[PDB]
Amino acid sequence: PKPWLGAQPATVVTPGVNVTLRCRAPQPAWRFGLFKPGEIAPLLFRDVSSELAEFFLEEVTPAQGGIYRCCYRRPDWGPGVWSQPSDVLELLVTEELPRPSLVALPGANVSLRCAGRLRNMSFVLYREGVAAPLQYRHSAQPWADFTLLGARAPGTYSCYYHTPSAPYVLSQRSEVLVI
Repeated sequence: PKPWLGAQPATVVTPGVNVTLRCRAPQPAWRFGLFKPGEIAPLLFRDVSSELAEFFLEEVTPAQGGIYRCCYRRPDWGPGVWSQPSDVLELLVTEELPRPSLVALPGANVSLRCAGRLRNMSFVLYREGVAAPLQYRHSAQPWADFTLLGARAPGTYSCYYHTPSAPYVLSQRSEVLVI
């Protein structure tokens, strides 16, 4: 039975902060291991006698990012037997979130989509010549759709997105989309 692996405070963070990775097995275990892609031995492990093991990652750098899985092990199990792995948990430690893309949608009212590669983000649309955000939208899906009404449609637009709470991790600005 696979354990579960979760991150606090978040799964996307700025370098410097502290992260706790928590692996919960569905039954009591002896050893918990955190595994990265391409390495067969666990990167880190804890011998606890619990369903739960916690790995404190201090002042994180991009070395602490990447794909994580957790596996656990009971001592009465055969040599080299671990449990099924948890679903992956990928930790993104970065000062700049990947650039989103602003594209025109099919369709009077024009529709734009600002698409990034992360879920649960806040998206902000700008029109060149205007200093304050033209529009803004929080989305669960990794995109936001903004609508432009008639004679307002023409212009040069760009968007970006950021984490929905402080401290903020900001993406770079999309390339411009001319309408």
